[PDB]
Amino acid sequence: QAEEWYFGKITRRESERLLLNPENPRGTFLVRESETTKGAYCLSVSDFDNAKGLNVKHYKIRKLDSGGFYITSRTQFSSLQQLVAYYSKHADGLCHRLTNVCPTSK
Repeated sequence: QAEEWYFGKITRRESERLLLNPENPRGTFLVRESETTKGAYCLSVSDFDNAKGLNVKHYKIRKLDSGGFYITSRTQFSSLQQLVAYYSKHADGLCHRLTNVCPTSK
């Protein structure tokens, strides 16, 4: 099951098709499991600039072997939920805090 943020091992192209919906607001995020980089996730957020348009910013979720998950060497969480939940309020490294999760239709 794609639990809100955790869509699973969806490839970049599949994710882009979902994120690049003009009806998506800035802050649309989701975490994919990278098969092209095993042991790593990707919190991909859809940004919006009135000069670039809707642009998907692929942040990388690195794994600590004695810690958990972290997108940047600042905030580190022992679970994916713990990560997104915090980054929803404090972007910390992202340009925009996690606002809404990418909507699917299947």
